[PDB]
Amino acid sequence: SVLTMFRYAGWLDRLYMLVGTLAAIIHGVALPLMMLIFGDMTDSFASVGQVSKQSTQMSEADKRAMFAKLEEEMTTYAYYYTGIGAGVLIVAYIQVSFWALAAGRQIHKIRQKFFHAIMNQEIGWFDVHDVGELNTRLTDDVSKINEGIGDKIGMFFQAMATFFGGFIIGFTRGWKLTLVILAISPVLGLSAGIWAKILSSFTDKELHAYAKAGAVAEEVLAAIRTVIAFGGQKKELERYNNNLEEAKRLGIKKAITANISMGAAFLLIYASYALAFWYGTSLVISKEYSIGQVLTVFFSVCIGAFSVGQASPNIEAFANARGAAYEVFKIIDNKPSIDSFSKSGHKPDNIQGNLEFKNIHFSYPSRKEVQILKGLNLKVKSGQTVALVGNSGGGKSTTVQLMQRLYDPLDGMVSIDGQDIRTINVRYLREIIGVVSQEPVLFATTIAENIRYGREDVTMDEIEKAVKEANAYDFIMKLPHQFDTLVGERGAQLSGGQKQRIAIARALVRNPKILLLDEATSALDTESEAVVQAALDKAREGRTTIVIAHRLSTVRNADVIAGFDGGVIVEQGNHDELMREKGIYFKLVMTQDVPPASFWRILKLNSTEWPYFVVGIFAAIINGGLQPAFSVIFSKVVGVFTNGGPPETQRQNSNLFSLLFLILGIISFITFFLQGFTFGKAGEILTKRLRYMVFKSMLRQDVSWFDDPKNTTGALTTRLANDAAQVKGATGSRLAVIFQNIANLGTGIIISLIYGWQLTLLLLAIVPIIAIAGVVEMKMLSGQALKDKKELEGSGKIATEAIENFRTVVSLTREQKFETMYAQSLQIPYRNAMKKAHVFGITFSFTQAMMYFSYAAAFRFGAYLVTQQLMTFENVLLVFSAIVFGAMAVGQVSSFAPDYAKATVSASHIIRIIEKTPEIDSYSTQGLKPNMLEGNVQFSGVVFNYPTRPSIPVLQGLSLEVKKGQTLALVGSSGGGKSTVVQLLERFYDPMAGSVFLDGKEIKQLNVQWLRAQLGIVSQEPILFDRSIAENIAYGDNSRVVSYEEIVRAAKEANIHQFIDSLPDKYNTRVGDKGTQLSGGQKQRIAIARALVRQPHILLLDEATSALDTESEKVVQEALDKAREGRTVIVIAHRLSTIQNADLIVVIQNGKVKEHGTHQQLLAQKGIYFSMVSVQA
Ligand SMILES: CC(C)CCC[C@@H](C)[C@H]1CC[C@H]2[C@@H]3CC=C4C[C@@H](OC(=O)CCC(=O)O)CC[C@]4(C)[C@H]3CC[C@]12C
Ligand SMILES: CC(C)CCC[C@@H](C)[C@H]1CC[C@H]2[C@@H]3CC=C4C[C@@H](OC(=O)CCC(=O)O)CC[C@]4(C)[C@H]3CC[C@]12C
Ligand SMILES: CC(C)CCC[C@@H](C)[C@H]1CC[C@H]2[C@@H]3CC=C4C[C@@H](OC(=O)CCC(=O)O)CC[C@]4(C)[C@H]3CC[C@]12C
Ligand SMILES: CC(C)CCC[C@@H](C)[C@H]1CC[C@H]2[C@@H]3CC=C4C[C@@H](OC(=O)CCC(=O)O)CC[C@]4(C)[C@H]3CC[C@]12C
Ligand SMILES: CC(C)CCC[C@@H](C)[C@H]1CC[C@H]2[C@@H]3CC=C4C[C@@H](OC(=O)CCC(=O)O)CC[C@]4(C)[C@H]3CC[C@]12C
Ligand SMILES: *SC[C@@H]1NC(=O)c2csc(n2)[C@H](C)NC(=O)c2csc(n2)[C@H](C)NC(=O)c2csc1n2
Ligand SMILES: Nc1ncnc2c1ncn2[C@@H]1O[C@H](COP(=O)(O)OP(=O)(O)OP(=O)(O)O)[C@@H](O)[C@H]1O
Ligand SMILES: Nc1ncnc2c1ncn2[C@@H]1O[C@H](COP(=O)(O)OP(=O)(O)OP(=O)(O)O)[C@@H](O)[C@H]1O
Ligand SMILES: [Mg+2]
Ligand SMILES: [Mg+2]
Repeated sequence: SVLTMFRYAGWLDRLYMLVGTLAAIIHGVALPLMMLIFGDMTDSFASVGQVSKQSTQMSEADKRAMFAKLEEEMTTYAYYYTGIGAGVLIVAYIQVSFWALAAGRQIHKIRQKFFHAIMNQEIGWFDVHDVGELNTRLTDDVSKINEGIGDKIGMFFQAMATFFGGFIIGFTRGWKLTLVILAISPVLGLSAGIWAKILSSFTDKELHAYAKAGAVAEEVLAAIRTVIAFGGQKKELERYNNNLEEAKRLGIKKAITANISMGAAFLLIYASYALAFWYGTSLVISKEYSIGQVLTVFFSVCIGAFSVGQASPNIEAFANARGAAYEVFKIIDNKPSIDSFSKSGHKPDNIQGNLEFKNIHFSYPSRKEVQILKGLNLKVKSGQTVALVGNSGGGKSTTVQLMQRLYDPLDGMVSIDGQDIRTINVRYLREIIGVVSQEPVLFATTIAENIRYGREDVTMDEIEKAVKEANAYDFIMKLPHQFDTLVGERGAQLSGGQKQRIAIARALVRNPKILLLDEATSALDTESEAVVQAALDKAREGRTTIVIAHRLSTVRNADVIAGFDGGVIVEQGNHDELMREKGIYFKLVMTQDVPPASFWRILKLNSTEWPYFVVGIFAAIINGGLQPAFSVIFSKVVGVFTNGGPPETQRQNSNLFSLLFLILGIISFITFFLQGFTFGKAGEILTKRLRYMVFKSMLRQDVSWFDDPKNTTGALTTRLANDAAQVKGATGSRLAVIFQNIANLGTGIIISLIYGWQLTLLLLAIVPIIAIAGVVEMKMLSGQALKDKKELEGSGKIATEAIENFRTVVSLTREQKFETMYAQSLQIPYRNAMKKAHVFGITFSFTQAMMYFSYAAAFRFGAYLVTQQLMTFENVLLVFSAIVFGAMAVGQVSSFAPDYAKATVSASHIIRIIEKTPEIDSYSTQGLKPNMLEGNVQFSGVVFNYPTRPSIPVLQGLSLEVKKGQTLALVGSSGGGKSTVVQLLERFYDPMAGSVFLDGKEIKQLNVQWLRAQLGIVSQEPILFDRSIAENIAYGDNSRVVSYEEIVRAAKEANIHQFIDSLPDKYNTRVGDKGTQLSGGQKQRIAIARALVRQPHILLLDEATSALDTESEKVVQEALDKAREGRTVIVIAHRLSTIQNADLIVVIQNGKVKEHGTHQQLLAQKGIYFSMVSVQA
């Protein structure tokens, strides 16, 4: 329906809308009512009040009185203008404030419930829809709903009230003439309706394009590190630019439709005027009407017609809001099958850990032609440990996901204590299960707050106990702020092992009955793995654990071990029995602040399209000056009309004025369309350019910039969209009409001046008082613009953090907590909106009241002028019309002050991002680019401290050397700085002391893009894009077009080609967001292929085999050994099997080197390396 919105009105918002509509009706009819009650000079309101001479014999006494009686009438009308002005003050304040309050409350509820619809969806829903658009929706569509259900509805109702009041006055003075002119009401209405429907469709398409553009920006900014490492800034900007172009085209179409609607309305009105004079000239010839009769009905219908003509932007805003309310309410109305918010379902008192998987058949929703499990059967007894082993992609993580009811199996049963889990309450089932995922993800908050996400009502003592069990106490105590040290998005400001241990503690603070641990020790060293294993063993008896580990040391002591082959368990049993059977387990085990000109400079960025601007200015001047010139030309029109010579022939011969009104309608159509279309196209080009430049500037910035807690994905994505939209809100047709109004005021100045100069001083006085309300509102609103921008950045941060990490939120049952945080983040903008409602209501009220007071003052001063014979009554009526139009112009400019307020704050910020220069500039062409590279990498006394934690020494005089054909093995404990070396070699940061040399040349002198071009890195937690497999390997070289054969060769070297070939759609298969749609090993192998397709001279691996099986690791090692010569390789490994083949191994701890040499040399001495290899054995 059209009215899907206003669903969350409630009684208070209904009462606001009803009383505001009543106030709008009263305010609209109050001007018709004045002329209805008082009509003796309403006939005079037809200018050139015909006196029919009578001045030949004016007694100067008969003349005298006449002027005194006329003065008395003007004074009475001035008093009534003052009274109507006070009434207008009250009713206009009510009309604006009530509608704004209702819109604000409804928008607050809409945002809250749209957030409580994304959190309610299933994981399968998230695996099919592009959820990277959703935040843009929350930032944009709702805002466009806010712009179409507030003040605009009241304004439209006021215009309608003026329309009906004017037509009621005509009916009183001429039923037939009014009925014929009213014949354009249905055609005008249908025109408005069709244009509104087209506007709604175009708005829906444009918002879809903007949502797609926001999704690219969400993916790229969340993966800026991969984007910078592989130099994909140009490609990621082209991807953004494509959706920017689509949105610009749709917006240009929107501008065309809206302005042709405006022009068509004005053309219809002017054609109706010509029809009115036609039929009235008939009524006069046939003698059934007088001239006064046709003039009055005209003045009465004209005001309402022009009010409706001016009401078109309100209809456009309503159409845009209804177009924006499509996807939001579509997502809201969607009801999941697995409802985590449902209260139904059994919550058994005594959950004994009896887990059964019976004939489990499952296929993922995104890839539903692939069978992952084919009659999986597995029984886990209370207090027992099952260890799931097998090849990568077999379905172990799928089984873990099915245990926590992330999906429902197509066939089979998952049961606890013999009870089917689809009948258990979803939330209750999930709280009794604690899960550590294959690649743990933290949240952008403190360590303690991250732990509290496992269980909200947790004390500091139990947090300490859990982090001691997780072997996390030591490093948390070591860095300052203790538990209050905030980590980055997804835990990026911690080492991989630290993040994994934090996740372990977060799962442990739940005291779960079912502990799922999927590769929970992949980022840990031998000591941390051993101590965490012992801590878990000390608590096994009370709970049941399902553990999946590619490190076969942990599964040695498991009570039962189950092997996956072909989607089923082929061998289940203990270690000794499986070794006796010599099955797949045996095979696995053997193979071992605000400048005020900011808007001016943003518009100066729009200088290329100056011809559009000049055409729009000319059109705005034409229509704005024709608005008051209407009174003058009708004065001349009235002149001849009233003049009667021959009775019938010449009166009908005066059809030239119907032609004049037709020409005026054509000119109005052309000028309104031109002005609006040119300004809207200029605004579309400007907003697209601003988004392009801001996104390019963000991709230019350093890694340290992205590590700033204020610069989070959600914050950045909100900042970009919000600044572009806020600047756009003060440009386009909104700007165009402003120029028109200036022209109007200018014309009002000249028409008065050529007709009477005494009344011009009244305009010169009343402009300041009608603009003081605007400037004081511009002030009040300017500071809360900054405040609301800062709060909306945090709201977007919370929303994006919840969306990008929805699986973690669902596993932790933290959807309600994130909803509470989102609601809290909305409170300050909500209260600011509620107070802005009253501020805008008072501003509009004061403006209209001073307009009416200006009319009263005009009538009184004109009475003085007429009494002293200084000026005539025809002149005081023409100029009074000029004063009315000038007051309108000043009032509308003052109403533009809120739009410009947001624009200037946003401009001062768009200008700054754009002019910001990073220290390590990746766009700079400067820098020495060596013609040859020999692969000699040296670190000399490198000292580095991370910008977000500058007081913690990370590397202290680190020195190392690696040459071509040599393999450097970085080993050591978690947090020692192994990944920091790789990040420094990529020049993500610059060390304060020491140097990094490439072939004897210090790396800060080399070109940054050139230096990164010869680096091929596999990261510790590899990130892929939601793009094809082939597109992901090809990101390994963005400079050239990578061929299909090269991609296939890289995949074969990465031992991933067979999976891609077997999978339907092959290399065109989309992986999901950050490799969600592939197993950890498959994702890591695709990352390896991405790094290898580049054929780098320097290959940096950061635990590149953590998620790989023994066979896959062997294949990758053989592939690397085949190409061992011809490049230099630096490997970070927690597995001694890969390390023992390295040419040289260095043990780095606390940023220093302790032991270095070959495997035999390190083994000879009983040092750290010997201790590690002995504890492993
Ligand atoms: C052309 C544009 C510029 C103005 C359109 C004016 C009317 C067509 C609209 C404006 C406000 C609307 C009203 C705003 C709110 C409501 C409450 C709404 O209530 C619900 O939808 C309740 C649903 C629920 O409780 O679940 C019913 C329609 C109604 C009366 C709407 C009827 C149609 C109205 C008068
Ligand atoms: C009682 C006197 C004083 C005024 C009478 C006015 C009517 C003759 C006019 C006013 C508004 C007009 C309506 C305004 C808009 C539309 C929608 C229009 O269809 C569309 O453009 C879209 C249809 C849709 O979206 O469903 C069809 C004509 C209609 C009903 C119009 C029919 C004629 C109406 C009722
Ligand atoms: C007719 C003349 C005499 C003017 C009458 C003015 C009233 C109609 C105004 C003035 C103060 C207004 C109130 C000022 C502030 C608020 C709080 C506001 O609360 C919110 O929705 C935000 C806070 C929250 O709920 O978190 C709701 C509207 C309300 C009651 C306003 C309702 C309309 C009021 C009573
Ligand atoms: C909307 C407002 C703030 C803009 C400016 C308003 C003035 C231009 C209005 C406000 C009150 C008006 C005055 C109200 C009453 C009088 C007294 C009146 O005095 C006489 O008749 C004097 C006769 C004599 O002694 O000769 C002359 C007009 C005047 C000054 C009016 C002139 C126009 C005034 C100054
Ligand atoms: C920035 C703020 C302070 C502006 C406030 C404006 C109002 C205080 C002014 C604007 C127009 C004024 C009115 C303009 C003209 C008249 C007619 C005037 O008539 C006479 O003086 C009649 C004398 C006679 O003939 O006996 C009486 C004051 C009055 C109502 C004025 C009352 C004060 C008003 C409402
Ligand atoms: S009807 C031709 C012309 N009026 C307009 O163009 C017009 C657009 S919007 C509008 N008038 C609003 C609804 N009018 C007023 O606010 C208003 C208050 S007093 C007044 N207009 C005086 C009586 N108008 C004129 O003298 C006049 C002559 S032509 C004209 N308006
Ligand atoms: N969300 C998903 N959508 C579609 N397919 C998926 C999804 N998640 C996993 N898959 C696919 O299901 C299969 C099994 O994946 P799963 O994560 O269960 O394997 P695994 O045994 O845990 O692997 P690994 O040892 O690499 O961690 C793979 O082919 C994988 O690509
Ligand atoms: N972006 C960052 N901001 C601040 N501190 C960081 C950041 N990244 C890492 N650190 C810190 O720097 C230290 C070294 O981390 P690093 O990632 O280099 O270790 P590592 O040897 O690779 O660890 P692991 O074996 O756990 O992967 C740790 O104390 C870590 O918390
Ligand atoms: Mg897995
Ligand atoms: Mg690391």
